[PDB]
Formats: sequence, C-alpha cells, structure tokens
Amino acid sequence: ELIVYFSTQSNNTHRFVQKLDAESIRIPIDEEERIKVDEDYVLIVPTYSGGKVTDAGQVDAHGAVPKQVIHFLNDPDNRKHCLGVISSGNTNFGDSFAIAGPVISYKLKVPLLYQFELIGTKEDVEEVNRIISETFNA
Amino acid sequence: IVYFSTQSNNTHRFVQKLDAESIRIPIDEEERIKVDEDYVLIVPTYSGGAVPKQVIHFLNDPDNRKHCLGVISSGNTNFGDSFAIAGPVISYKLKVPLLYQFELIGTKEDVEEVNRIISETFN
Ligand SMILES: Cc1cc2nc3c(=O)[nH]c(=O)nc-3n(C[C@H](O)[C@H](O)[C@H](O)COP(=O)(O)O)c2cc1C
Ligand SMILES: Cc1cc2nc3c(=O)[nH]c(=O)nc-3n(C[C@H](O)[C@H](O)[C@H](O)COP(=O)(O)O)c2cc1C
Repeated sequence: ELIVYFSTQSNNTHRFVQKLDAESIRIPIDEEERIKVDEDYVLIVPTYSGGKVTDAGQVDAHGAVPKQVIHFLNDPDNRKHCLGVISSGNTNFGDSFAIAGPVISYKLKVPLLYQFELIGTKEDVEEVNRIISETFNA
Repeated sequence: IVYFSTQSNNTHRFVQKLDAESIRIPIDEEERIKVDEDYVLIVPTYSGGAVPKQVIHFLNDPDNRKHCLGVISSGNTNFGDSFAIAGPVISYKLKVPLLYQFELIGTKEDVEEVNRIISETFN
C-alpha cells in the first residue's frame, strides 16, 4: 500500500494523509524538484482552480491540478503506476469542488475513488484506509 | 447495470453494447422504481443541476442508494469542464467510486473497458 500526495504550505492534504495507514510519498512544493516512484500508488491531490467559471457560466477547471502534480504525471514511469485518484478541496467552490480528481481520472483512465474536504473527517480517514486497502488487494 | 436515458437514447444504446444485464430508470418523472441487487450506475449529464431529476428521485430512496457499487457518467466533451459532471456529484454523495466516464453512445474502447471494469467491481 502506497500513497503519492501533493500539499501546499497550508498542509491540509498533508495533515489528512498523515492520519492514513498506508506509506506516503510527497510530491515536492518546489516546482524544480522532481520525484520518481517505482511502485503502484493511489494519488491524493487538492484542487486549485479557484472556482472559476466561463463567460457562459460553466466550470473553468484551468489550474485545478497543481503544476507540481502535472509535472509528476507527465513522466510515463510515474503515470503507469497510478491505480486511482482521490481529490480534495472545499465545497464552498460549488461545482468546482474537488475537480482535480475527475480531471486526472479521465486523462489517466483510472477510477476517482474518493473526494473529501480540507483535512478530512474521521469518517474520511476510515473510508480512504478501506478504499486504498481494497484497491491494493485487487 | 442500472441506467437512465432520455428520448435521444445515447446511454441506452451504449448499455445494450455491454455484456452485463441492465435495468432502466423510467423517463417519466412521477414513475419510480426499486432495485434489490447490487449495481453499477450509468447516467448522462444534464445542465440547464448536473444529475437528471429522475436519477435524483431514484437515489433519494434509501433502498436504491444502498445497492450502488459505483457510478459511470457520460456526456459530451464539447461542454468543456462541465463534461460528465453527474458522476463526480453522485460519487461524492453516495461515497462510491467514479469508475469511468464516456461520451455519447461510447466507442469500441469504452465498451471493452466498461465490460472489464464492471466484472472487477462485482466481487
Ligand atoms: C487559490 C486557491 C484556489 C482553490 N480552488 C479550489 C477549487 O477550485 N475547488 C476546490 O474544491 N477547492 C479549492 N481550494 C481549496 C483547497 O483545495 C483546499 O483548501 C485544500 O485543502 C488545500 O490543500 P493543501 O493545504 O494540501 O494545499 C482552493 C484554495 C486556494 C488557496
Ligand atoms: C439540455 C442538455 C444539456 C446537457 N448538458 C450537458 C453537460 O452539462 N455536460 C455534459 O457532459 N453533457 C451534457 N449534455 C450531453 C448529454 O449528456 C449527452 O448527449 C448524453 O449522451 C445524453 O444521453 P441520453 O441520450 O441517454 O439522454 C447535455 C445535453 C442536453 C440535451
């Protein structure tokens, strides 16, 4: 069991991932630093599009996936090991809530396993532990 | 499979190409159904509220909601970043995985991929 995650200096996603059972590897905040992951992982990432909309009024997802995660997933050696994605955010962004997940899910053709807010609740920790376990069992 | 499809019938035609057995949610909003076996939900996305009213009525019943193993959603990629957004909404509300997303009537790849995914889920 292995998690790859991203978290800005606000550390919300870090504090959620710290509570989970599985081992975790952090994608660096420093944009110039890169990592290489050798084993299969579930990806956990926050959303950063700012709840933008288009002139028509539909969701604008530009910047949903943090740039550091885009660089990470651009490497096919990293990308191939992704078993699924979990995304986070804040429901105050409405239809842009947690949209980094569906964006990544559709591009990689991997399931969007879960979505949560901020540092997560006790129930999120319980569900994600189970979900990650089941994914690695399968 | 449990699915919804309007008069345009795109989601219906995709589901008939799949190997698994399927049950249809009715188009008439007053008509409602009940399901007691585990199912993967497959629904299109309709904005002016991503989820069709008929699916909202279906999922509002606690007896239907408990049997969902996961959701697959569809739409049209020309809707930009509102593409297929019924799935994520349902996924988050039910706490079930969003397994796949596809366009319209689906491609050869979608048929094979959703066949594979549904088999892995039923375990
Ligand atoms: C500039 C900015 C833009 C954001 N945009 C979104 C968004 O589009 N959708 C969303 O659900 N959450 C959004 N959020 C909320 C964050 O994703 C959320 O606070 C998350 O917990 C931050 O994770 P981190 O502290 O690990 O970086 C945004 C936050 C900031 C600061
Ligand atoms: C009024 C209307 C609104 C729609 N809104 C969306 C949307 O917000 N996002 C999307 O991805 N597709 C949207 N679509 C495309 C449909 O979801 C797509 O054609 C789907 O295949 C319809 O399935 P059905 O023929 O089974 O009803 C819309 C279509 C119509 C007619």
